[PDB]
Amino acid sequence: MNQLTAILKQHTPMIHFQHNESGATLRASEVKPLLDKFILTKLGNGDIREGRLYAKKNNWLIDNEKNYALNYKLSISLQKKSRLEYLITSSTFP
RNA sequence: AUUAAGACAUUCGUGAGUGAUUUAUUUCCAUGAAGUGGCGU
Repeated sequence: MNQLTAILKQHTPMIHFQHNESGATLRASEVKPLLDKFILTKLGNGDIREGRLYAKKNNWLIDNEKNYALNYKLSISLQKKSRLEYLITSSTFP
């Protein structure tokens, strides 16, 4: 397999700084670095150094020398562009 | 007066004709617009 497709459900409203665009959704520049660390941690059974050695062994690293990055491409897109906008404050008001 | 005297190795003649500094090469790789509440006990 070359492509992985997943459908995400939202439980809490994300605080997004680029809400102006109608296609504003979860940013992959945030997901990918955390997912890379999560997978390397899981590959090494809770240790990121063993997990990097595992990824280094099976040629899964973009660079074998200095980064945790894994060689995959991540894209997050909206299917239906209808969204709910929330005002989140720490003060009650009518 | 003597196998002697006279006689430009010279005339004409394009280093010229054909020819792509071109072919191959991702300005790309890594990166959280995030962190924290405080006081009125």
